Amino acid sequence: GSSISNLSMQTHAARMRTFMYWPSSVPVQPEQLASAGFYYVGRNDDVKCFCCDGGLRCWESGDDPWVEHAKWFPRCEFLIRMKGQEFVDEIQGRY
Ligand SMILES: CCO[C@@H]1C[C@@H]2CN(C(=O)[C@@H](NC(=O)[C@H](C)NC)C3CCC(F)(F)CC3)[C@H](C(=O)N[C@@H]3CCOc4ccccc43)CN2C1
Ligand SMILES: [Zn+2]
Repeated sequence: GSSISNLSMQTHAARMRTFMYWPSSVPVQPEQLASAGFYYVGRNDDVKCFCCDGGLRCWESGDDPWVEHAKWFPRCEFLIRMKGQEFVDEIQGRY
């Protein structure tokens, strides 16, 4: 079937609902994370992408979830369709 890792998390609205217990101390906001395909897994500040199942943690002030998505998980289909291969190639070219 579908390549999507977590079908229940395919909508922005559903991803946002997972952030009810997101610690307010974390400098990155639920809106920025959910927009970039991430949902909260309920431990610390751990998030996973609904499409590629890539996990990120230890968010710091000034982190851009889209940039982090492209840095670590460049072949994610959701990332490529939302931001484009040109964006992914640019981020990848920094490393
Ligand atoms: C073999 C290839 O490994 C790459 C490295 C990259 C780092 N990363 C991360 O999440 C990194 N986070 C960041 O870069 C954050 C978003 N900005 C500072 C790590 C930065 C150093 C640290 F010590 F703080 C720990 C977080 C992710 C990560 O550590 N994810 C963990 C491990 C796998 O399981 C989960 C599950 C949920 C959430 C996170 C993770 C994915 N990693 C792949
Ligand atoms: Zn992804």
